[PDB]
Amino acid sequence: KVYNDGYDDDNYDYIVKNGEKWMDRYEIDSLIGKGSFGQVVKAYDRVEQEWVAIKIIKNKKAFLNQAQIEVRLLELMNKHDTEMKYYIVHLKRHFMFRNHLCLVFEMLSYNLYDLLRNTNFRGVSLNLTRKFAQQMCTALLFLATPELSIIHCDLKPENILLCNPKRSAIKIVDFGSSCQLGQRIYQYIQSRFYRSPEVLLGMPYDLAIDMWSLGCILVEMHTGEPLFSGANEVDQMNKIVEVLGIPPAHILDQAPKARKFFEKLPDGTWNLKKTEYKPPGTRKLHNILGVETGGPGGRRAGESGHTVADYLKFKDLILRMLDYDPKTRIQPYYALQHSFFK
Ligand SMILES: O=C(NCCN1CCOCC1)Nc1cccc(-c2ccc3nc(NC(=O)C4CC4)sc3n2)c1
Repeated sequence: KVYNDGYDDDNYDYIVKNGEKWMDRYEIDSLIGKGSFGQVVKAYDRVEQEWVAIKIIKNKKAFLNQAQIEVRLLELMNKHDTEMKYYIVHLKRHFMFRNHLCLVFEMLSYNLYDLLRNTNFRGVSLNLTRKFAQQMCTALLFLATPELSIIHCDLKPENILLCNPKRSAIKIVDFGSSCQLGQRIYQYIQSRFYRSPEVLLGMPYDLAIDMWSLGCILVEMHTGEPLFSGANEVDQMNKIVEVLGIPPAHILDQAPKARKFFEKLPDGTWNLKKTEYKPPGTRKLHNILGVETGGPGGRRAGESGHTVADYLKFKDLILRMLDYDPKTRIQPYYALQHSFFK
């Protein structure tokens, strides 16, 4: 009949009313997001005199504990990044309000998916793409700090926000899927389109999965459409194979889930199972990017910084991010020294 003395709905969510003031401090403006965790509101901090994004976690033990896991990782990252130059969203405070854990973040702007929607999924320039790429690579180098060793585990355009709607600076959000490098506990991880081959194949993984995800993201930012839009894992892996070919044999011989996608022939070589798809490696990135045809769909023909030479540098960096082998896949430090950023 009544939940949390009337403050909650039947689904454990705080009922957000515009104009409330929590603790004589946070003036609640409006709802700016929601999900299974709970809600996100726009609120004015009266003490600090600034807008904030406040994440109100559901009044439910399971979501409360997952939120505290993220708080620990956010506070751990704040100790290593005062001055805030490695592009991770700043958690500035948390408190309990009417049996809800409230996490106070800095107010950011639109996410990179919204931005893509605003271009009607036709992409943004190689110049803006490069700026995002550098910041994201720098951010991955900071996660790679030995004392952190944090896998985000869910990089995608909706989890990268602009700081200011009129600047190109970005921050990474949502460390709810994130963990520190350790023994393998989880196997169904990452959002399908940005899922890495080692995770699809059921194999050991590390911080390299985030670099795979970044490769996929950057091509999407420039094209507008996801690179590998699988409706299921078998479709996902087939779309990777269209572009990058059959994975190397030394990987597939290890893979527990290889037979979900492939068949080991009597001579010990691998090919696809029948489920449609272009032959292996015949949908070349070179043509998806439009290297010699004026970029994706010809729309960058004659734009500054979209020459063939510029496109081959972008292509080369991306193919290093989409290495099937996570041991030889490009790492943050050397991605930053790639010719694409000079
Ligand atoms: O909660 C998030 N995603 C929910 C889905 N996750 C999927 C996997 O893990 C479970 C949760 N992302 C997230 C996490 C922490 C902080 C924020 C955050 C920070 C600032 C911010 N600013 C926003 N919007 C604005 O300022 C204005 C409207 C443009 S949205 C927003 N979100 C987002």
